Amino acid sequence: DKLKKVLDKLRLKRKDISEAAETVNKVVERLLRRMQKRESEFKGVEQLNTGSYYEHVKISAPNEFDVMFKLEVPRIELQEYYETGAFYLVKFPLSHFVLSATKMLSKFRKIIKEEVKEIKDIDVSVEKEKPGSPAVTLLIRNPEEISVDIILALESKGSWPISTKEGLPIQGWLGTKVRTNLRREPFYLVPKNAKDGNSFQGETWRLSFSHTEKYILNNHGIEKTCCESSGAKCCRKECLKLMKYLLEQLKKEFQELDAFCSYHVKTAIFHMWTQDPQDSQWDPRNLSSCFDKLLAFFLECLRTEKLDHYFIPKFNLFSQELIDRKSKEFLSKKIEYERNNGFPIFDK
Amino acid sequence: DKLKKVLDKLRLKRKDISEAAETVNKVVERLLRRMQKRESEFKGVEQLNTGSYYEHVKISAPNEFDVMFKLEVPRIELQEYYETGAFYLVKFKRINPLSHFLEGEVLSATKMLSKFRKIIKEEVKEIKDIDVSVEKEKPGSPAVTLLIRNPEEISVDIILALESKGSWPISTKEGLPIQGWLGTKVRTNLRREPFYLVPKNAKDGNSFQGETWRLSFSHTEKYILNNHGIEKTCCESSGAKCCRKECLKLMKYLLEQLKKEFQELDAFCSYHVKTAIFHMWTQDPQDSQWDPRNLSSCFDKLLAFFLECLRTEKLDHYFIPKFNLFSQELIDRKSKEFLSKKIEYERNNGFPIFDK
DNA sequence: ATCTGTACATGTACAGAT
DNA sequence: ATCTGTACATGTACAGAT
DNA sequence: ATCTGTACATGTACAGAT
DNA sequence: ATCTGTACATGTACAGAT
Ligand SMILES: Nc1ncnc2c1ncn2[C@H]1C[C@H](O)[C@@H](COP(=O)(O)OP(=O)(O)OP(=O)(O)O)O1
Ligand SMILES: Nc1ncnc2c1ncn2[C@H]1C[C@H](O)[C@@H](COP(=O)(O)OP(=O)(O)OP(=O)(O)O)O1
Ligand SMILES: [Mg+2]
Ligand SMILES: [Mg+2]
Ligand SMILES: [Zn+2]
Ligand SMILES: [Zn+2]
Repeated sequence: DKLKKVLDKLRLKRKDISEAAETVNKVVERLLRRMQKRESEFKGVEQLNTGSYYEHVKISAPNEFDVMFKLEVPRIELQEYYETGAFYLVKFPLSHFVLSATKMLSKFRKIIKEEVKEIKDIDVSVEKEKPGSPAVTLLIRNPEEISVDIILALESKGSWPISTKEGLPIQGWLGTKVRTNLRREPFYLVPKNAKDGNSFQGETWRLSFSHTEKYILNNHGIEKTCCESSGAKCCRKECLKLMKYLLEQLKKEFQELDAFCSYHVKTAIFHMWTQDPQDSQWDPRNLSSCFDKLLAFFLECLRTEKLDHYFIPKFNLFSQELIDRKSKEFLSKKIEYERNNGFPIFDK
Repeated sequence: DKLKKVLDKLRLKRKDISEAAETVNKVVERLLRRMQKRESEFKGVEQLNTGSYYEHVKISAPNEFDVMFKLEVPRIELQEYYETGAFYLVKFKRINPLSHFLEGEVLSATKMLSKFRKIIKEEVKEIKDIDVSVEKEKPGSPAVTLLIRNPEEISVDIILALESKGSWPISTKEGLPIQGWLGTKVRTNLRREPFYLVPKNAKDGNSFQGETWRLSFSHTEKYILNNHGIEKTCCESSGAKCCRKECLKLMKYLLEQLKKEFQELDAFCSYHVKTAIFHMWTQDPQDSQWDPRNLSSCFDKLLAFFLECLRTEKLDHYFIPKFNLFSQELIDRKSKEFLSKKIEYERNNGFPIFDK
């Protein structure tokens, strides 16, 4: 009854979805046109929508949209940066860019920013660039505030990089056929736009599997009929929404939680879904246990400082390198706290 | 245990699989290549392997292969033949290498199949590598059948097909009722795939005899047989084994053995058993109603279901609901009651026909 | 010199074999 | 329980053509 | 090569029935 | 309270035409 009532609150309204979509769609379609019918280095860029709005796990409002502009590049040689798993250098139109991530992002951003100056019917500007974000972010204003991330991506049609050989461990959940077919899809690369000063900073790209993640979110049962009109509904997505909301609310309240992001929750629940594959373990009537064993799984990840990338097993999103220890026990007490008092933060 | 051992007899041997595939593939590759040559009307034809050997339900010996030579035919218009659901006239809206088979707008099936057949015959003459002849044409069959004598005997049905990429013909709207078993996304995807038309090729002196085509969904049946569980891991190396294909194999064998002894059964064919089990799989969607430890019971309910279809004279095509393969129009009641008796007799007496 | 239908190259599920 | 031939889907190369 | 048209998935919203 | 059935809305895949 409690968690159900929070999910009613988190539910997007049909009207809000329509108003945001037609304005987001107007901007994106025009932006896509410039990079094409104009003689840019990005002629051939194709649009692939990603993230929580398109996975139907957006909460609260339709105010954040993520779009990948992906560009096929033939026979690129990858070269893994210092064994990290997820970061690579790229080698062999694009001549003006070893292919520089920053050099290519800047021209892309230049093109976007120019075309936004020519938009006269929508209140839209280009947010100032952020370190560590490969996106060019639009800030739109219907009366309400909407944010669009335009992510630049390379598309390689080759065998996936060796670092993912043990990745995507869906074999007992979605199976070997699904896994083999998914690994036949392209894979993508996006700028590592960190501004730390470390060595190969400006030429490093990151592996992206947002297209695989979207398929999983929408094909998430061991039974083919899970959540379909002739199957049984499960509560896998509601748990992800609840865990996203609890992290959102904690991040509003505490600046110490700044190094956490919803992707950490997304990754943790891919692992849960793999360890509890049966749809009956995500039955709607057990929403509380499910949310709770998700909380405990997430605290075990904090306590051991271990949360491996679902596709890149050796890449630990929870290493000392990315999140100082103390940041983690801060989140652990805060989370054990909400847990052991019936989630007060959910009433605000 | 009794049925486990039948399956052991029925299992194909890798050695045989090997010697038979090496030959069969040689011939088919050579026939396909000749269809791309010169000013061939069939240039562009593409190969699709179908049937029980590629579904992995071929029993006893790998001695019968089925292959589809399908030709994409755009800008195509269908006239259902007399409300039968399965049979169609094919018309074109433009005036094409197929023109030599047109009869003002209407695409002649027997003319096309005849030209196809003459080419296979001519290319088989040039094969001096293996003992292989073209079997005398069989009425009702769209196939061109090769008999290969690699010591052992081997049949290959080369089926000629039109490939259309449009949405499926409305007589299938209510077909393929897999929503509760493989689900709606699977169904939507399957129905985006092409559909196929093969020559009906009967010689019954009925109107439009030589211009009637028949819907075929062999490619969809291939997908279903190799993706047959409600659970995605069914029969996979990290999932649980089921006995769905093992029931099919036992049913096919019972029919095969009886058909081998009793001429009364000429009207029957493995497609009848294959259809019945598609319905049984829809009736019982859960993989747990096909546990391997339940083989004798699973096989038994499939037999009961088949007897009911026989007795009530109703076995609806899985894809075309209004097309009844057990109508009086296609099989005498005496044919059906005869098979009913033999099935009931096998069932209530230890399946003595398995030991033959 | 560049283009492209044909076919080799690669990876793996399925299932027989040891 | 692992090793292994066939089938099949998709990436890529290049002799022969433009 | 680009774009429209079609089909049905995923949602939200709400009355009527359990 | 929840389940079921209809209406309403967007997202996405791809056939066919221009
Ligand atoms: N593949 C990734 N690797 C690292 N960080 C990521 C990745 N994907 C997303 N993030 C981070 C970026 C942002 O800080 C945060 C949310 O970004 P976003 O792309 O909008 O995700 P999302 O759409 O799945 O969830 P949300 O509901 O928060 O919008 O997650
Ligand atoms: N769609 C169909 N409609 C009518 N009869 C069919 C159909 N498909 C096959 N048949 C008939 C043709 C043969 O007489 C019999 C088996 O044909 P075939 O294509 O070899 O089937 P199969 O490969 O699935 O089974 P088998 O193991 O007996 O070869 O069924
Ligand atoms: Mg989002
Ligand atoms: Mg066969
Ligand atoms: Zn579900
Ligand atoms: Zn199975």
